[PDB]
Amino acid sequence: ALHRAADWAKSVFSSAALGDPRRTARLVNVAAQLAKYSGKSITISSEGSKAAQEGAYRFIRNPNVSAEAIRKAGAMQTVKLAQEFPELLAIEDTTSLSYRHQVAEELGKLGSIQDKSRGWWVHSVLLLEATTFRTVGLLHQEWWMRPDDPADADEKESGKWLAAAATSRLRMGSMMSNVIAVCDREADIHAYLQDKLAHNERFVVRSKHPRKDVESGLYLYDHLKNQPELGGYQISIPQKGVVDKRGKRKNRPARKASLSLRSGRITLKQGNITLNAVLAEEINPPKGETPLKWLLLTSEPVESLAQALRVIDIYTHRWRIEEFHKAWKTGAGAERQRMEEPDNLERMVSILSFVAVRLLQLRESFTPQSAETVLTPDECQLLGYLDKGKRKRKEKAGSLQWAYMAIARLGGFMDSKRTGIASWGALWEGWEALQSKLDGFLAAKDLMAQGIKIG
Amino acid sequence: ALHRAADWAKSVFSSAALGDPRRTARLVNVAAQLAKYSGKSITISSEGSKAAQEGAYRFIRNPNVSAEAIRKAGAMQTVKLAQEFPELLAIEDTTSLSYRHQVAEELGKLGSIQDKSRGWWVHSVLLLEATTFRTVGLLHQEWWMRPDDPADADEKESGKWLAAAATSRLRMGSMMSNVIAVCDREADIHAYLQDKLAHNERFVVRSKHPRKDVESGLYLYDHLKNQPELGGYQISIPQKGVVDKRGKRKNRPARKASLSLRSGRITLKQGNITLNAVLAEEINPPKGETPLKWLLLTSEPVESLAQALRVIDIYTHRWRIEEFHKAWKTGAGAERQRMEEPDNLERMVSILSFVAVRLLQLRESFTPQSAETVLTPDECQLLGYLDKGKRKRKEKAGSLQWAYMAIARLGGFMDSKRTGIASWGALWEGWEALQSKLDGFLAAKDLMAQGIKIG
DNA sequence: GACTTGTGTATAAGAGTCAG
DNA sequence: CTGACTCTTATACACAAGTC
DNA sequence: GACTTGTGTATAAGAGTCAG
DNA sequence: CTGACTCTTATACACAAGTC
Ligand SMILES: [Mg+2]
Ligand SMILES: [Mg+2]
Ligand SMILES: [Mn+2]
Ligand SMILES: [Mn+2]
Repeated sequence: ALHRAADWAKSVFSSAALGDPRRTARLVNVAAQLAKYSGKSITISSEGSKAAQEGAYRFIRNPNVSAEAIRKAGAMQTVKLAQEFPELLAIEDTTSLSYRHQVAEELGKLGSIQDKSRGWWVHSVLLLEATTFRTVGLLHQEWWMRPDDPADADEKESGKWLAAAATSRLRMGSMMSNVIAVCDREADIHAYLQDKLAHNERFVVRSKHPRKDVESGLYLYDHLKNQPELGGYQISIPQKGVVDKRGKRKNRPARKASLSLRSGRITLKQGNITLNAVLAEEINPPKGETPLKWLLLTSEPVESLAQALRVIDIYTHRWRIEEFHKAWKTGAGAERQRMEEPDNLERMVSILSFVAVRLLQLRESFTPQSAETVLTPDECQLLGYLDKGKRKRKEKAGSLQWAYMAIARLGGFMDSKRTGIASWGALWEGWEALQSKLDGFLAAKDLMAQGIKIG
Repeated sequence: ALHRAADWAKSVFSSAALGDPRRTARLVNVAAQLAKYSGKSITISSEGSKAAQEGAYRFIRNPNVSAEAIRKAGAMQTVKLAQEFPELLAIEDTTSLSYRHQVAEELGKLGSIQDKSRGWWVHSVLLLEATTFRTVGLLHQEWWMRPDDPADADEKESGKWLAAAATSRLRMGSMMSNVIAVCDREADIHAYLQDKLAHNERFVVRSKHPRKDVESGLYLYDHLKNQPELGGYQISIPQKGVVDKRGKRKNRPARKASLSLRSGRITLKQGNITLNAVLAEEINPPKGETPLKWLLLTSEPVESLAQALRVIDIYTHRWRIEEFHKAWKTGAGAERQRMEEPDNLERMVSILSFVAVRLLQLRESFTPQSAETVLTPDECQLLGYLDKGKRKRKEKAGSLQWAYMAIARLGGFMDSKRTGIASWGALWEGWEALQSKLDGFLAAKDLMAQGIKIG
């Protein structure tokens, strides 16, 4: 009702095994305040409390605080929630956290050896429920700093995927069985496939490298090309401006893409490992843009067309992780931090990752009931007042649908492409507004409740 | 009361000679909404009105709209206000407006010929009342695009200073007499001095180039060095982190600087032009940092120590223009714009310059009475509620002083250096907050005024 | 039980940014 | 160009709250 | 007076950003 | 890497409001 950020924070970080209750408690607080003011400074998040501000700073630079522990705590929570769903998607990818202030020096390599920007590489596992594909939470994160000299690396970077699974398993436990891992072409690694199968784990992986199907003695593509057409499907590709490494700008006009779909069993040369596969390829593609084509490898069934489309769907949700990445930087301000020591920075940013998720969830919580499912009478009331005269017939006077647009519109949303879809950032903006105005709504209340003249 | 941004905009742009009342009217509106949401997008400034949004866009890309005219309009206003003061300072400097999106191509050179960032050079005159040094307004702006090939320039860039004066004069008219021009070492131009004197205009200019004093046959410095010590003064130099062109970071610790002061009449070689001068030089400077030293040239009296300190003071206010520059970019979002054509962009940014000023004024309006001088009972009321328990004894319960900190604190302000001074951006943030919450304060009012249950 | 550790409150300053 | 701040880190006191 | 021009409302899309 | 949007610019209708 009155205290979400706070509730949220407790939910997520209540189990932090910090080595002192005080810590865990601070954590929740910090988390809370940060969340409340997603994207803003510790300072601003402190609402003027010096005590808070000092608490927060102290926390992140607290040498007894383990970021791992922090991350683990929030993850645990993910597991917990996961308990409620029968099929889960475990998205997995790597991103970077880049800094160029003094501390960057103490950080890892990201580009060239003389590159001023440095920091961490973080491989994450983001969980979704496979039914409506909503975001459940972070399940894992492996942060690391890349040595300037590759010979200085103890383990190949490529073992992350494997590192991830193991942690997943450990963490999910018996629930692993309901988890499907989704990864981009970079995970096209034999050892990887192999390891998953070994464990009887499920997955969807995009194919990067040509491989042979022992059975047919052909390359996956070629073999799949020969399979019968299960059907196909179509996608709307949206307009956009594009840029290249050289900075050449061009228009990528919208279009409708038609894809052929085929699937089959295959056996890879190496472990002589058998698995299913799917191939979606665009038909009569436009001479300009590049042909859409996905070849995926999975544990999942691919026989009929429904099955194979399920597969396509699953993978299509991989992008959610890219949204998470951006939600953590641009959104939560991961890269906007300027802590002066690697550990302080890491501790801070680790908390920000949970905020990133939340931001994502926020919209989901407004996506397809009556508004008061979600909102409170006063907010609901205010919202209504604020939205006075902007509602469209389409939106039931007072539904959850209404709510979302209303908040979106408070957010600045104007449906420029008329898709009716608002970015998570717009929604966050609207929510923020709503809660800000509410303050005054409730201020007044309190006054006139204690019998006081407004004017 | 209820509509400042709007009032403000009318004040400033009501005379725009746009060639159609509709235009001027749009202008005011646009201005208004932008101001209301200083720093934010047209879109967000549109509060959901499509009509507004479209009005705004249309305006800035309106080929019948003259930016000059826009700028002139707002300036006129400055003149008007200037009427109320006996001594004015006319700050003058050049800045750049830098873009790197497609349009940049159609823009001017700013750095190297292969530099992706391009745009305009803008030389401005910013007026202040010389009594409390508050900001009055923009008096002039000369925008221009620098050719890749210098031989392609019709007029030296250096004639700006002269271009400025002429426009000032024209504009100030008979009031020029009460105007003192303040400029950095770059205006150390003979023709410049000469032109001012020719007109009997007053000024304060920092000396860049060594020159001879005919009378003494010595260099200004040397001659001044020989003058008797009028006294001196001291300045508190604040701590700060510093960076160089190479990116080497260092700490510039705080310190108290002691300056010797001397003044005198001189006559420059060239027009055999006589004028006064002042020399402030730091005594027993710290081996590290560089010695503070200013040699200034003026029309003003410099004989006694009071007179010369007045001079120092005047020049010390030159920095206000640097604040204005930043208020226009970072603040108002000048460089955040992404109009796709030079004129659209210029029209937009021209309006933003007035917003920049306002931002500056905002704090001034809270600087050293009772709060309700400035605020309204409801805001005043809300503010109070919001500030409940943060006020310090120092601040009278309910004064203008109180108001400023209260708003500053809403702004995120925490007095990290305990100077008690809040940036203009913090204050803007607090004001924005206040007005945002007010909305809800007043929402509720309206409800319960029409007899309606809040909850 | 003996020995740290966090809080809230104060005071101070190094580090970083965007403006020169 | 004689800046003007915010964000980050730090320390002390008197007590509170934790750990081993 | 005859001939443009802005508004508000609709529909469409190119341009730009940060994430790959 | 099979994106997901926002900011900017554009056009039409039916009228309103301006200019020469
Ligand atoms: Mg360090
Ligand atoms: Mg162009
Ligand atoms: Mn300057
Ligand atoms: Mn990625």
